[PDB]
Amino acid sequence: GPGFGGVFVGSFKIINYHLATIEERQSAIYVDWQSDVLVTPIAAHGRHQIARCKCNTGVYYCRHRDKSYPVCFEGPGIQWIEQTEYYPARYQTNVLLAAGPAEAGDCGGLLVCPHGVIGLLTAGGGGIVAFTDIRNLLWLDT
Ligand SMILES: [Zn+2]
Repeated sequence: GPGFGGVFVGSFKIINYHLATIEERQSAIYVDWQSDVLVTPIAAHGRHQIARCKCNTGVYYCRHRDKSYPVCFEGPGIQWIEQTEYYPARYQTNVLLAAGPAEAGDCGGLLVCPHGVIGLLTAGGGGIVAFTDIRNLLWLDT
């Protein structure tokens, strides 16, 4: 709904690795540190659907500005070394790159297209924003 609390698909929740809790991590069915993503069970009926597409455009929510921004982004791929307070200087996987506002508190924002959710806002700054492509996790739908 609001578009920042991660993706809720079926009885499962998809969120960023650095924003997840230990309890969620201890029950997680899927974990990727490189992609900065977990898929963990939750006792709820998720209303989200993962996008089974190859869209190069989408719309993502910026929390600190409270607005939806459209953007054309680069396909998934390995990304440059960048350091955060949560992670060391490392190359992330399944990264979607675009231009737009992004702040420290905006991590977890949803990028979507007409097919569903494509990724979660991973990091950004200086007018460049990155997302974790979750199109590979569509097996969750079942
Ligand atoms: Zn699409």
